[PDB]
Amino acid sequence: SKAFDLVVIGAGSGGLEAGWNAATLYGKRVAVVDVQTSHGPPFYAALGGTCVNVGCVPKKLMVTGAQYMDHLRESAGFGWEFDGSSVKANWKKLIAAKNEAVLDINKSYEGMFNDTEGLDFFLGWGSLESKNVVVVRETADPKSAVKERLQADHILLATGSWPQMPAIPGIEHCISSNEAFYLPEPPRRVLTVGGGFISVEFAGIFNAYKPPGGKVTLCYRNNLILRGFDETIREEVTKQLTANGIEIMTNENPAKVSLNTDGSKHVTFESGKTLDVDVVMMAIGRIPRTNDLQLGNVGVKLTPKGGVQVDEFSRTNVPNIYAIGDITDRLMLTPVAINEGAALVDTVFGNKPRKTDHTRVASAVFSIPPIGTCGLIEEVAAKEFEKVAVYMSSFTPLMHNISGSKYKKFVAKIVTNHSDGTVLGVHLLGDGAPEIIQAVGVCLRLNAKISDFYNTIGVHPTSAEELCSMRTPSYYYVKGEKMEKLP
Amino acid sequence: HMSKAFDLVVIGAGSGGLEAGWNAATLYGKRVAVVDVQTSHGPPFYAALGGTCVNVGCVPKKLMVTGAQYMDHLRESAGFGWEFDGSSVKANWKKLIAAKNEAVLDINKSYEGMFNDTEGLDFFLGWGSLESKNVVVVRETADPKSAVKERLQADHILLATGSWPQMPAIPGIEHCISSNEAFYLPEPPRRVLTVGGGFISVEFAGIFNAYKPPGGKVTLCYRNNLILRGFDETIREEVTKQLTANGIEIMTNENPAKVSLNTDGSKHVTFESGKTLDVDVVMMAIGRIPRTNDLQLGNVGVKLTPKGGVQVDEFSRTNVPNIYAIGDITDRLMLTPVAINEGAALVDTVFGNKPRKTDHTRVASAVFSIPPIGTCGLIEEVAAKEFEKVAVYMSSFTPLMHNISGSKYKKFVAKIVTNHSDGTVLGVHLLGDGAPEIIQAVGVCLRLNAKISDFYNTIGVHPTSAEELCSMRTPSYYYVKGEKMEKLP
Ligand SMILES: Cc1cc2nc3c(=O)[nH]c(=O)nc-3n(C[C@H](O)[C@H](O)[C@H](O)COP(=O)(O)OP(=O)(O)OC[C@H]3O[C@@H](n4cnc5c(N)ncnc54)[C@H](O)[C@@H]3O)c2cc1C
Ligand SMILES: Cc1cc2nc3c(=O)[nH]c(=O)nc-3n(C[C@H](O)[C@H](O)[C@H](O)COP(=O)(O)OP(=O)(O)OC[C@H]3O[C@@H](n4cnc5c(N)ncnc54)[C@H](O)[C@@H]3O)c2cc1C
Ligand SMILES: CC(=O)N1CCC(C(N)=O)CC1
Ligand SMILES: [Br-]
Ligand SMILES: [Br-]
Ligand SMILES: [Br-]
Ligand SMILES: [Br-]
Repeated sequence: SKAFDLVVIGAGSGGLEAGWNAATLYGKRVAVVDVQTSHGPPFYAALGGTCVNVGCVPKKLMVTGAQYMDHLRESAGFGWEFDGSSVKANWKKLIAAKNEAVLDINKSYEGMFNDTEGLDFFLGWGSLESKNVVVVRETADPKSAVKERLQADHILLATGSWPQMPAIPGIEHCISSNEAFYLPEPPRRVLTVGGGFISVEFAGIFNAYKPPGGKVTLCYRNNLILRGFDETIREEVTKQLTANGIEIMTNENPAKVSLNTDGSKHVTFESGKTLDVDVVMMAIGRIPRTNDLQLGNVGVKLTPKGGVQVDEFSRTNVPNIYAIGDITDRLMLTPVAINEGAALVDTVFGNKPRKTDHTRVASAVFSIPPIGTCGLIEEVAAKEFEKVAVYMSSFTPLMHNISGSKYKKFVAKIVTNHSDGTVLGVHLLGDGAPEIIQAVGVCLRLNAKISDFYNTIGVHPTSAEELCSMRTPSYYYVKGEKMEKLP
Repeated sequence: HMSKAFDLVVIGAGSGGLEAGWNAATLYGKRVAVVDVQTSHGPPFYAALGGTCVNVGCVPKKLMVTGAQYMDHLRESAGFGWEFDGSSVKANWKKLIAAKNEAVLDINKSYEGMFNDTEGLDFFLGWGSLESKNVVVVRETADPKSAVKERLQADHILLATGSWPQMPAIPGIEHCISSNEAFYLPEPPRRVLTVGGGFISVEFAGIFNAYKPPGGKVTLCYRNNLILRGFDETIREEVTKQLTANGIEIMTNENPAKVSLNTDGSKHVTFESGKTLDVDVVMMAIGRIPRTNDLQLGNVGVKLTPKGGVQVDEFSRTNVPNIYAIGDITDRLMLTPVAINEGAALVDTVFGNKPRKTDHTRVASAVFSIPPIGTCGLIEEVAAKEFEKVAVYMSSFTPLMHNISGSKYKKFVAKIVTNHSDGTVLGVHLLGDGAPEIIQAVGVCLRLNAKISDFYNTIGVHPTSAEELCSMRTPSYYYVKGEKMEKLP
């Protein structure tokens, strides 16, 4: 048995920020628990968290790899010549390079623990034994052997989320993004199930690395993918994915999956349609990872959707027990989890309470081409404000008229409170959009108005200067109804 | 044949002149004439309708840098598993130039159609000069004795003729070219010397390096010790290293003394130091000077500054009440979006009853080197002269994807310079892929007087290079009454 100021269950984005800050900034004694020291099967996430091991970091490397399919083709318009029939995409090399980069990060976190006073790492499965006792066991089974018993003044729940799998016959013949990161071969025919960012991003990855004759299909149960993003951009990215050979099946949903004699999968949709693929990747959602924590031993309250309930300062209903990150089922983003962990420790162990601001958070989708966004979409703004203006610019950049990818329209939209010009949201689609949007997030913390953008001098030639060239609204929402002119 | 009369006559149909002319005609209903020497790009006069940026400037050079970037993309793709016949790769310069020419000509034609269509906005072809306070003469050539094509009466006259490459007076200067000719070379040079340490020399060095034929070599020379004066010093040193790492030879503290032709027709350059270099093309990019000579400004008494630009006040007014000047002719910041801003402000002031002056501080700009620069605001040595305590926040590292691509020399640099007394951000300086795109919204931030805490409180977008700007809370070092030091005393 060992005594600690803070015990953190989950060595992830938020948990590591909280633990490191508690130990090095405030001199506290910190223990952090995770189930695996490095990435991959059997538990996939590990020391460093989901983003490091099976999330943002490896997927961004794989999207970068997939972008070379476009670069090799597009180089021709600028005079580059080579033998196109010799091009091939080696998925094994990609996965090996990705594996080496993730493992390097795993090892560096190991050394961080070894090198930092008052910051200890424990391997195993943590759960709540009592209000001030965290127990670490060998497996997720609550009857497996006890490895440690950790007394704690404060307990932080930071176990993240896990892929949601629908209750359909044959769901056991499907995979999630966890397994996609380790496929021995690139699938020739693949169905990605879901309309959200993970399904869209992997669709682009598989599309570039598929062997000859391959086909990527994405299905989504409603009418338009990427719910929660700007509607113009949802339509345009649909169009540009299709232009690059991905088939988008909307208003369709798998009803069952069965095994074929050759090892492929036979998917039957609710509509009666069928599709044979080598791999079915379910990406319909991610759910808080609460079941192994034994929250019933202490009475930590969950919300109806399954997150741990928290106030604005990440406090549960049980004194001295806190939760941050994906387990609170709010914004599932790594920098938000980091921010929450830092605010929590500043509040508990420092002299100043701090709460995370969950509005105006910039984020991205690494689709091909990608999305960058910050703030409100226009239909959410129209329910909160009487007069909303939308400024819109959409065109194919000159370079893609030369590259031959004329379908690659760049979209830039600014949403304002028209009563005073305040910028409520900015939404971008096109090369560079995730990089352009970061400083827009800073603008929204300075109560920037549309005139502040238009009066700034542009950098030329860029896509970003479009944001400083919009003077006149394209249309409006008045009392919630869309219209081209004001009344 | 009768002279024609206008509210405003613009000499030069470029970045600033077209903005002023279009806004005067379409926003305020004024009658406008605009004069330029050529209706589409290229020899003999190079610039034309649309200006220097459209014809032999930002627009074509960015397309050519984009073309040059594919040399890096093709090599870097292997680390991510891409395989193809490397021996078959060829860079076809003629196809690049043909594609660029067709793009620029399309812009030329669209501007031509704007004038043919738009009420109160007329274009006149020829050389404009000042005859008197209210008369612009349009002649067939730059020679003031050449034939008169038109006389344009004007209540207000806007000088917007831009700038021109400067050529040093050395023996053999006739064997050298400028950036104007570089845009039209029939074949890519095997060996080329670019002379100058500024952005045009650096950018063209990158272009020639990608399209050079087998066994070629690009050399850049600069007369002082470190290229890219005026930019952040950490970035100046890193750009030098990363150009060198991509095979460009950088000769600093060197300057051509003379050029002669070898018997085979190549250029033999002798430097002041006595070093020699044999190249196929010498491109001079040592500076650009305002185009005032042909305007006959003596006829009306428009004052020039010692340096040679048209003298203007904050509202672009010359010493002659109804004559104005904007853009490169004022010999200040030579950027297309500054000329456009000045032209819009002038027209709002003169015809719009809403006075406004251009802010020449905190202007974001870029260098499309490979990899590129994005910057806005003060460099730290300048800030240290104006502020008692200056803080510098700095992040520099090779991004993970270039540890896989093999281009490990590609360190991304992000620096924020502050007034440490109150946290105000004085400048932001970036080197690396995406830097020109990242810096645009930084310019909006600085115009809103952002402090370092506004950057740090903003939640990052992950994974990006840009999020480094929102993760810096502790200064790397300081300047205290001008003195650099790791810690405050
Ligand atoms: C494919 C994919 C791509 C993504 N891309 C992005 C992106 O580009 N940008 C972005 O911002 N976000 C992205 N995310 C989301 C991001 O990964 C999460 O928001 C973030 O990792 C959550 O941080 P956290 O601290 O809540 O938990 P995590 O980082 O998930 O860490 C939780 C840790 O808890 C451990 N654990 C779980 N249960 C126990 C237990 N009982 N005992 C001990 N340890 C336990 C796990 O092994 C894991 O390491 C992506 C997610 C996925 C799945
Ligand atoms: C190689 C190069 C690259 C550049 N890259 C960039 C970049 O990336 N970004 C950026 O912001 N800036 C860039 N610039 C600078 C930009 O081109 C200028 O700042 C901008 O064009 C200046 O606009 P202006 O209105 O002053 O003049 P210009 O745009 O030069 O227009 C002046 C016009 O006047 C005409 N003219 C001249 N004399 C007469 C006369 N007597 N009668 C009639 N017409 C006349 C000319 O033909 C010309 O069309 C670059 C410049 C060069 C040379
Ligand atoms: C995945 C998704 O629906 N997103 C859109 C809304 C974003 C936000 N800041 O609320 C987060 C990303
Ligand atoms: Br779905
Ligand atoms: Br929908
Ligand atoms: Br060629
Ligand atoms: Br701060």
